[PDB]
Amino acid sequence: SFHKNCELCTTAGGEILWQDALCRVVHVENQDYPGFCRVILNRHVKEMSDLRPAERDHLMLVVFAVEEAVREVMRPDKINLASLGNMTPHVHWHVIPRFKRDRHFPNSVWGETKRESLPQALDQGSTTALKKAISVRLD
Amino acid sequence: SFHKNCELCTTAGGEILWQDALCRVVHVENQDYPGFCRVILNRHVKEMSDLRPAERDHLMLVVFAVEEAVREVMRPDKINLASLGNMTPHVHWHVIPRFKRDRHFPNSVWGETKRESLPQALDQGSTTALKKAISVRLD
Ligand SMILES: [Cl-]
Ligand SMILES: [Cl-]
Ligand SMILES: [Zn+2]
Ligand SMILES: [Zn+2]
Repeated sequence: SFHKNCELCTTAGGEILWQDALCRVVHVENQDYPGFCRVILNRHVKEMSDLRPAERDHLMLVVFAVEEAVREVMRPDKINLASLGNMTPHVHWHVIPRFKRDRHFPNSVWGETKRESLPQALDQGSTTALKKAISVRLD
Repeated sequence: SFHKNCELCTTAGGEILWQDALCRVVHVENQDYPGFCRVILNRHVKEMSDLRPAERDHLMLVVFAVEEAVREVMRPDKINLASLGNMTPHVHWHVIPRFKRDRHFPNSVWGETKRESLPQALDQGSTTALKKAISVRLD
């Protein structure tokens, strides 16, 4: 339910862009990846296959709506999606806009750094646009 | 449709465990990660959101079946799920069984190694057990 020592039970995880009963979407303020968002399950569950099929589905619909919003607002070269949870075993999806000359490309963002990069952190305008784009698709 | 220079248009990608029209499930032979499976879309498509919602849904069903089968056969500490495609932009999902004693834990498998880990490659019984577990769920 709620583990008092799990950061995703105890913290928002970033600026909340959208939420419902099942989950929340946040902009993670990552200096190397503006527009990096996470879909975080509200309750503490370890694996996607711990969820009932209907919950799995609802969660994945939010993830794909967030992919679409990030594509539209950020216009990235590639989208990466991942649910890892090795350090924090509480279901959460990274939705990451990648660019050919970003810090790590074509490595994953968890891999070796490839180049210097200096992407402009999101402005209120972009953050707003992300919120609108997610809302359009989910509300 | 078919990109002649794309590894996932021109190779099985591993030993095939299950397939239908839309996709195939393979066991990736990775000496550090027995039970690493991949769900590869059969045609060339760059992003998940480039798929029709009926196709996204079905692919994700296959992914979640493979997750459940890997958990049953491998009894991992954690599952990692990921669609990256930075090096090969053809939709495919990594379904990775992780263990506390694996090479990278709690890093992602793309990160720095933390320990020695020389695991036993899967026997015919385990690979066959994966095929059966996947098939029972999808057929
Ligand atoms: Cl993670
Ligand atoms: Cl990849
Ligand atoms: Zn938690
Ligand atoms: Zn291809």
